[PDB]
Amino acid sequence: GGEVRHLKMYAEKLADGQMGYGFEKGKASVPGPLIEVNEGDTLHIEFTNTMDVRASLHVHGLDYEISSDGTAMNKSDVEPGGTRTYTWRTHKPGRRDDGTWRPGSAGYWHYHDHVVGTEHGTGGIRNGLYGPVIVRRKGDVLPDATHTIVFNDMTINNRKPHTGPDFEATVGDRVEIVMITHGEYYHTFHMHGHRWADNRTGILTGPDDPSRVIDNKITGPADSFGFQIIAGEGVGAGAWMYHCHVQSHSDMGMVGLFLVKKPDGTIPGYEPH
Amino acid sequence: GGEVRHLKMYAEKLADGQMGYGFEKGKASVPGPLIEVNEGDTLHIEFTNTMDVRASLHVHGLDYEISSDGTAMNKSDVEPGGTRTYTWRTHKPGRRDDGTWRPGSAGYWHYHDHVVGTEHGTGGIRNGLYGPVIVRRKGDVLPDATHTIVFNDMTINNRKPHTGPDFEATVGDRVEIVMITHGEYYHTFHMHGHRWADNRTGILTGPDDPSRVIDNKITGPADSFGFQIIAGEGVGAGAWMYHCHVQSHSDMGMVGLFLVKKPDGTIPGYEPH
Amino acid sequence: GGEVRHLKMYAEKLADGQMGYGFEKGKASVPGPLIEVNEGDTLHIEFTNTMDVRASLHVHGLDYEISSDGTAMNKSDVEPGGTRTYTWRTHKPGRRDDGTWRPGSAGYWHYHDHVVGTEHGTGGIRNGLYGPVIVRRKGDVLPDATHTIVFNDMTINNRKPHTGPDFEATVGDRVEIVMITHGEYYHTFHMHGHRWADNRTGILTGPDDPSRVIDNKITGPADSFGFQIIAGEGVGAGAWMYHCHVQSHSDMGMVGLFLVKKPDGTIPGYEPH
Ligand SMILES: [Cu+2]
Ligand SMILES: [Cu+2]
Ligand SMILES: [Cu+2]
Ligand SMILES: [Cu+2]
Ligand SMILES: [Cu+2]
Ligand SMILES: [Cu+2]
Ligand SMILES: [Cu+2]
Ligand SMILES: [Cu+2]
Ligand SMILES: [Cu+2]
Ligand SMILES: [Cu+2]
Ligand SMILES: [Cu+2]
Ligand SMILES: [Cu+2]
Ligand SMILES: [Fe+3]
Ligand SMILES: [Fe+3]
Ligand SMILES: [Fe+3]
Ligand code: NA
Ligand code: NA
Ligand code: NA
Ligand code: NA
Ligand code: NA
Ligand code: NA
Repeated sequence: GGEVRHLKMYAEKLADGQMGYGFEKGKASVPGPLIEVNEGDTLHIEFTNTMDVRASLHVHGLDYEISSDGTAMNKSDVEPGGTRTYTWRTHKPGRRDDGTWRPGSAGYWHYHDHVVGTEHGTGGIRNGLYGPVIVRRKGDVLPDATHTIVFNDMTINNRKPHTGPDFEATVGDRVEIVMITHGEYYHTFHMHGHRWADNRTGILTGPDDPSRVIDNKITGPADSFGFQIIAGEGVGAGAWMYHCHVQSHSDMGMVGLFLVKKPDGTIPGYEPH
Repeated sequence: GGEVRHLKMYAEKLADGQMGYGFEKGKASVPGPLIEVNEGDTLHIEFTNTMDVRASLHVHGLDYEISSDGTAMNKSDVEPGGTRTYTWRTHKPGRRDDGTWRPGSAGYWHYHDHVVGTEHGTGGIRNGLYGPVIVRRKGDVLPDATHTIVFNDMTINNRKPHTGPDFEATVGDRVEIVMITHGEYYHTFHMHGHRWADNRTGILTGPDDPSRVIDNKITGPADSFGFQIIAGEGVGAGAWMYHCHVQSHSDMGMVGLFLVKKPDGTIPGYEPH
Repeated sequence: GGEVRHLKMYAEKLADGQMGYGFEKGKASVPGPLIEVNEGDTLHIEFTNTMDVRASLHVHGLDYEISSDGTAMNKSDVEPGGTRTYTWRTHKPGRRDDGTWRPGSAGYWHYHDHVVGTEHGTGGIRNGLYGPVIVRRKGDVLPDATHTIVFNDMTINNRKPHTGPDFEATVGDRVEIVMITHGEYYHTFHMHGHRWADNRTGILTGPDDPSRVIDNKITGPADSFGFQIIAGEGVGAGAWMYHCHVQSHSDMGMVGLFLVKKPDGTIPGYEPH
C-alpha cells in the first residue's frame, strides 16, 4: 500500500524478576507479542518503560533511522517511567537505478532490548525482553496460526526445563513457526514429522527452487527464521516432539510437543480418560 | 513409481562397547549402512534389537507415522531381543490444492537411535548408532561412489584421533559425500581442492542458481547435507585433506584424506616403493 | 578472458609478536591484503617467508594443484628465508559433457597459513596470517570500497577489545563486506541498519530469488561470505554498530562502527566541535 500504523508497547518487570514486553500494562509476555506488517507499512510504536532501569526496543531487519536503534550510544533508549516513539519502516522490493535489486523487508525478524544489564541488552534479553516480528510480502501464504519458539540460552521461551511449551493443531492446519535464538549458545532446532525449505518463507517456490529441505537447523544468538507446515501432512496425528538436537540440551530439557490431533480431538496413545 | 521395499536391520553391541546397526547380524558398521530410495518409495524395515538394553530407529526427513518415530513416549522403541517393523514413506513434490508447493522427500538424511542412555539417544548416538539415508528425485545425478562422513563429538565415524577415515578415488570419478554431525559440538567441515553448492544436491542447477559455492560449512548435532564432486577436477591428483576447521579439532585429530589417484594409481609424492 | 597475473607476497613477524602477510616487506597487515581476480584468471604468487619458522599460504575455493596446497604433508610450505611460487587458478561456470553444471570459482574466499604452530596453522592464524580473496564473475556489480571483517577467536582483525575497527562511508556509497571467521569459536555477525541476501553475492538476483534476507548470520572457523549494501539506504546517516551477537562476545568487545556520514560529512549526534 502501504499503511501507517500506530501501536503502544510497554516494558515491565514481572513479579519473579523476569521482564516482558506487552501491548497493555499487566499483560506482558515472554516472548513478547507478535508484530506483523506488510512491506510498505510504517509502524510508530509508542513505547513506555515502566521499569526502574533504562530499557529499549531494538529491531532486526526493518528500516529504522538511527534515532530508533534502541542504543545508549545513539540516545535511543528510555529512562525509567519514560515514553518514546520508535518508528519502524519497511519497503517493497524493486530495481534501483543502478540496475540491482533492492530486496524488500519481507522476512522473519525480531525485537529485543539493547540496554538492560549491559549496553548490548544481555540482562534484558536474558530476563525475557524479546519478541517476533513478521513482514509479509504481497501474495505470501498466510497461516491458521503462528507460534513463536525462542531458544534463550538453555531455555525455550524462558521456561523451566522439561515444561514445553507445547502447541496444538489438528491434522491439516497450516501452522507457522517463528524460530529465534538468543544468548550465549549455538543450538540445532529439530521437529519430528515435519520438514521445511531453508529459504525466506520456508516454502519452496516450485520445482526450480533448489533450496535444501530440512528438519534440523543450526542457529546462534539473534538468528531468526520461519516456516509453514501442514500439520500431520503425510504422517498423521501424534505427539510430535520438537527440540534442540544438541544432545545435552535435549537431555537437560530443551524439548516440547507439537500435539497434532485427529478430527476427534485425540492424540494416538494419549486419549483422555 | 513408487516401489514398496522390505529390509532387515539389526542393532548390536560390539566387543569394544560400541554399538552399530547392520543389515546382517555380525556385520554391524559405524556409521551404519546407507539406505537409498527414490521419492515415492515406501520402506518397511524389520528391525531387531539384539542388545540387552532398549533401542530404536529414528529417521530424519522421511514421512513416518507416530508409531515409527522411534521414541519411548510413543511406544515406538524395541525391547531387548525384540523385533518391530518401522515404516518410512516418501513423497514426490507437487502442487497442493491450496496452490502451494509440497517439497518432496528428496535429500540427504540420516537415522539414529533415540533411547539408549537417555530418551534422546545420547548413549546410542555416542556408541555408533547412526547412519545415512538418501532420497533421490527422478532425474538426480548418480555418483560412482558414496562416502559417509560423520562428525560425532570429537571423532570422525567414531575413529580414534588421526586415523582417518581415508577414501580413495581416481581423477575424474564422480564422488558423493553425505556429511552428518552428532553429539555436543559445532564443527566446520572443510575439503581441500574441491567445492560444492550449498543447496539440496550440492550441484548448481545452472547459471540462475544463486546458491553460495563453498568449501567450508558450519554444522551442528543432527545436521545433514550432501554433495557430489568430480575428483581432481581442475586441480589433479593428490592427498587432499578434509577436516574440521575448528583449529583445536583438526589439531586433536579430526582429519582424514581424500586420496585422488592418477590413472597410474599413484598419489603425487607418495608413490609405492 | 582470462588473464595470467603475477604478484609478490611476504610473511613477516611483527615487532609485537603477531605475524602478517603483505605485498611489500615492511607493509604487512592483519588482515592481509585483498587479492581480487576474475573467473578464468591465473595468479602466480611469488611468496617469500621472511620469518625464522616455516610458513605457508593455503587458499580456499580457488583451483590449486597439490603442490600449492600450503601443507607440510605435500611439501608445499616454505623454509625460513625461502621463496616459493604458488599458483592459484580459477574457472568460469559451464556445462560439463555429463550435462551437469560446473559452478565457477566466483565467490568470497580467503587465504591463511597452514604450518605455523601446528600443521593446521593454528599459531599462524592466531598471530594474523589470514586475508581475503574475491573472485568475480563477468557482470558482477563492483563496489565503491571493500572492507574485510575477520572474527579471529575473540577479536575482530586481531584488535584489542572495544577498539573497532571502524569503517566510514557516505549515504549512498556501495559498500562491500568480506566476512571471515577463524579459530576456536562460533559467532553471529550482525549489522545495524543494513541487510543482505544469504547467497553468493549477497544480492538477490530478482523477484524469483527465494534466498533469505538477513542481518545476522552464524559463522565458524574458516567460513567466508560477503555482500554489498547501499550505505544508509532507507535508514539515513548514523553510527551504525556491527558486532558479534553472542552476548558475552559483544560485551567483551567484539563491536565496531559503520560510520555512515551525511553529505556534510557528519554523523547525527556526533558532529565535530
Ligand atoms: Cu546490536
Ligand atoms: Cu541447544
Ligand atoms: Cu527426529
Ligand atoms: Cu539483535
Ligand atoms: Cu528427536
Ligand atoms: Cu570440529
Ligand atoms: Cu583448505
Ligand atoms: Cu535426530
Ligand atoms: Cu586445511
Ligand atoms: Cu562471537
Ligand atoms: Cu540489531
Ligand atoms: Cu582454511
Ligand atoms: Fe502453566
Ligand atoms: Fe583398520
Ligand atoms: Fe590506531
Ligand atoms: Na497486523
Ligand atoms: Na499427557
Ligand atoms: Na537402494
Ligand atoms: Na602414506
Ligand atoms: Na585485482
Ligand atoms: Na566519537
